[PDB]
Amino acid sequence: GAMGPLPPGWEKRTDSNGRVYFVNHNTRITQWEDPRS
Repeated sequence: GAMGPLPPGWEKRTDSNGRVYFVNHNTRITQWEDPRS
């Protein structure tokens, strides 16, 4: 695993319920699709 770190701005975050999402700091967008694919 560990296909690299998140692209400048992204991060692998967890929500209140237990899902893993990807947060973009730049746009402040909460996306669910994995950028490190």
